[PDB]
Amino acid sequence: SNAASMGSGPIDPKELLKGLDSFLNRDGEVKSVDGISKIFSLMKEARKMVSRCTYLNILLQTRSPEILVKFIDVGGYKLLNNWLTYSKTTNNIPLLQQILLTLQHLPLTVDHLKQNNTAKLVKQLSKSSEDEELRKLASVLVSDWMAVIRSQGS
Repeated sequence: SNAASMGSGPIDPKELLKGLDSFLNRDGEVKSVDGISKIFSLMKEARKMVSRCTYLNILLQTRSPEILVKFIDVGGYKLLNNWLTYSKTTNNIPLLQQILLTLQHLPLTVDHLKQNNTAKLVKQLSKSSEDEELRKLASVLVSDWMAVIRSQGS
């Protein structure tokens, strides 16, 4: 879509999150494909932990696959991968686990796993996450991804 600067005074991060409702359906999931483009651009700047957790949920409740592929296209996958290793340093159980659920929720391919080492990062979590649910979730994601990586290699 077209873009322009449209500079203005600062906007509340509450108001930025509130502005995402405009992209949802009555049923609660993102219905506009370009809406996710803006959701992702704001996710880059989601400095607050609660804000990140909220963004993860918005993607998770978005069962619609057309939205999820576009989230990956804009590089949302790359951002989830960044959030994963970033949250590992703070050992934030709910953030970490919810990030992993978002990875499993979107359609994945071996290329994304190898290029950003994501599979190697979650491997550490499968053994080092203190919370039993988190290490369980991470272990499922590892085993699932190993099936994909072993299906196409060289």
